[PDB]
Amino acid sequence: TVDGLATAVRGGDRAALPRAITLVESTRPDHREQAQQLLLRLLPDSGNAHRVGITGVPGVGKSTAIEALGMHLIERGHRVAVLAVRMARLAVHPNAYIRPSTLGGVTRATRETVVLLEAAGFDVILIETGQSEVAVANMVDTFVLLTLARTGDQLQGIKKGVLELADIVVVNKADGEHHKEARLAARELSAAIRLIYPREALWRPPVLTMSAVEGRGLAELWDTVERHRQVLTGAGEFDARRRDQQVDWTWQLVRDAVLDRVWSNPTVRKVRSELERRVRAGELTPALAAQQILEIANLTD
Amino acid sequence: TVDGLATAVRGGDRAALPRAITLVESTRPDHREQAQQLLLRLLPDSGNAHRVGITGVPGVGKSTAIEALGMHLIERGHRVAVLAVRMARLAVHPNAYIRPSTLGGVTRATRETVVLLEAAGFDVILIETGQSEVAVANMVDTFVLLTLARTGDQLQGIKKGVLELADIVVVNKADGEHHKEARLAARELSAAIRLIYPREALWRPPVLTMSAVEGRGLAELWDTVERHRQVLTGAGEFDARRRDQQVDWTWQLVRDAVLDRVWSNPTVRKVRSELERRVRAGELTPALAAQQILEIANLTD
Ligand SMILES: Nc1nc2c(ncn2[C@@H]2O[C@H](COP(=O)(O)OP(=O)(O)O)[C@@H](O)[C@H]2O)c(=O)[nH]1
Ligand SMILES: Nc1nc2c(ncn2[C@@H]2O[C@H](COP(=O)(O)OP(=O)(O)O)[C@@H](O)[C@H]2O)c(=O)[nH]1
Repeated sequence: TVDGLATAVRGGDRAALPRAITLVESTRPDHREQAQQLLLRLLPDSGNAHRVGITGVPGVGKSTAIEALGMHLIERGHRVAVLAVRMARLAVHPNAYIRPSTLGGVTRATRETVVLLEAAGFDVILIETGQSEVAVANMVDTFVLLTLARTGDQLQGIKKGVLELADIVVVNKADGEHHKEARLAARELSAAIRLIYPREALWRPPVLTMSAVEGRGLAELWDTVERHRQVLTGAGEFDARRRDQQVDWTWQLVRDAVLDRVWSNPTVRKVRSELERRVRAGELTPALAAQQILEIANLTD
Repeated sequence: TVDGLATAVRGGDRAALPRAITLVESTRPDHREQAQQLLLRLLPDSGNAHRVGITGVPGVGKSTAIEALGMHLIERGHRVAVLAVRMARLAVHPNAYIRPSTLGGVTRATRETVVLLEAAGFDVILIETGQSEVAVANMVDTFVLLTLARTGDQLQGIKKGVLELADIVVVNKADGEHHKEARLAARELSAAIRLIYPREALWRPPVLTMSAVEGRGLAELWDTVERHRQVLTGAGEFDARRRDQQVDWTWQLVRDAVLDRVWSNPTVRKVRSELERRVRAGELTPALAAQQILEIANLTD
């Protein structure tokens, strides 16, 4: 009934999707293996969606923007899924799907859930965010960064480096007392994006203003998301980026499988503090501690 | 004579350093092991130096700045080593040491060379730079980024993300027709550093101007390097950063040892293109290709 579970998802049965999602989220050894066979069957029905990541600090307005962008999209004929690596009026619609979420684990489960959703007819996948930003950037076509409409304080609370992940930057809460400040805060971020992408010819991250609580700027945000994709498609980079993500994910799964044998080893985990204390104190070289970790892992595996 | 090779390096014998460096750079299995024992003996004589990384695009002026900074330091009583991951007038001095350089390999060899040099009495280590910037940032106390004194073009050619590695940013070639442009180019970079470190309280990367060919700005660069260190020491972060680098390096060596069994496997390497082509075409899931890579590695090891 895995062959059966695949025709039901592809045919649009909507009690079968939660179950296939449950199967994909399971890690019991018997489940991963059928989860794999299902994905394999549904994979050629995937890929026909725009995957958008969305990040920014708690309270920047992420879930308010997603709810509104979700409504905007549904009213335009899309079927929208929201995943997390809050929004009630979205969740009511028969054309929306909202599901709540170890980074390797949740990445795997999210990634595999996307294949299911795309096979199931969803054409827009919104994925909301520790090292979780990179993980989501690596599984989406357009990575969106929401920031604060405060001149000199846009990236408050943002891990450094995250700005370079963004295909689009959005100065949110451009309302109330900060209509004019929003514009200046945006122009400040543009200036910086211009220094970080000084001779980019294909896509330099545009910076938008938004008021996700007043529903202002979501349409323009989406117009920009579509534009990102027409630009990348016209240069052959859109499929090229996806194929490169799937190859990097493959090598990452290989990396995780082979390193978890070590990291996950109980003996390695008891002895870890002491070998580290010794390294930090220069009582032991890192090559020698590394060897000891390996010998020990190898004795108890 | 490994116990002998350690008292000769620590005592300041200067034909013994090249030889210990040669021993540390060797990967023949019999050599790594004595290299380790030597490092272990010299490790308590290391740590008494300021390690500075230096990066920027080819032609930005790196090796001209290093030669001049080197002379500045030697005339002030330091013993200076330069490593690379060009400068002849430096290389003549009995208080300078210049040595030319697989990323894991060259990182290991550089890192181990630093211990030797510090044991040998060198108190300033300059390390000049693919993913080589992160590697050097992870092995130094102060990471310096040289950029161009061109308004709107400072980071031309720089991999994105590298700006967030810098403890210090230096607008170089602030001479000739660009004295005033240099000042503005610097103020542009300050504005961006201010957006990326909007509420930093301990150390916000200062941005300096320099003319490394006219010997202008090197002294101020070094004053800033020393200041970086007094600031970090006053907060207990200077040793804390070093100890965290040695622990991360340990886990990296463990990661490299365990993954090279796979990556380095000849059979894995023949079959790689085809498994990738299959992943990129959606003929195969990444979890299933990952498994096939592992089974195959495991059959031929
Ligand atoms: N003034 C203003 N408040 C907003 C805006 N968007 C969200 N908020 C408020 O900020 C708080 C957090 O918003 P939320 O969507 O939950 O942010 P999240 O943590 O990123 O999901 C809520 O009280 C929202 O009403 C906006 O555009 N303007
Ligand atoms: N005008 C000017 N030229 C410089 C400066 N520093 C280096 N150069 C020139 O730029 C070229 C490359 O300098 P170099 O030190 O080799 O750069 P590197 O590739 O980063 O090592 C040489 O012709 C230098 O003379 C400077 O401050 N001003």
